[PDB]
Amino acid sequence: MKKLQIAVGIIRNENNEIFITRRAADAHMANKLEFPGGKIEMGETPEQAVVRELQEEVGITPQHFSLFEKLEYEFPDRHITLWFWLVERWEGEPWGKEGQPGEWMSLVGLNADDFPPANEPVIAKLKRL
Ligand SMILES: Nc1nc2c([nH]c(=O)n2[C@H]2C[C@H](O)[C@@H](COP(=O)(O)O)O2)c(=O)[nH]1
Ligand SMILES: [Mg+2]
Repeated sequence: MKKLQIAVGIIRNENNEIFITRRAADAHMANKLEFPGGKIEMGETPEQAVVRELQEEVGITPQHFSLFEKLEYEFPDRHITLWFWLVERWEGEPWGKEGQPGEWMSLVGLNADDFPPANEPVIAKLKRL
């Protein structure tokens, strides 16, 4: 009964663009362009898990809050929970502790190709805008 939760939040920049983590630099599998919000599982709740890890995945002080969407699926003998949170602003630069340097990119034109294909069902909704 192995289960693991993950909570993410696309940080909204000052130009209707959101900063995401593009596999940091490379480390193989560059098509895993993901966003901050990893490790909320630990022992928190869908509410404090992200809110708490947010500081750890943002570090800065951004007007960030609200959930855009949430995906709950369990792999063949695995339980992976992924919550997509919505962000409206962020002061300075996002650091927290995601571990994958990113840049301010327009979310309105996010690509399911650069990001992980295993998380398309979620993007399939926003991707179509
Ligand atoms: N957004 C997103 N999260 C994912 C994908 N695949 C995947 O294992 N995760 C999550 C679930 C796990 O709890 C966790 C494993 O790596 P971390 O320890 O770096 O968070 O990340 C994915 O394709 N998209
Ligand atoms: Mg974390």
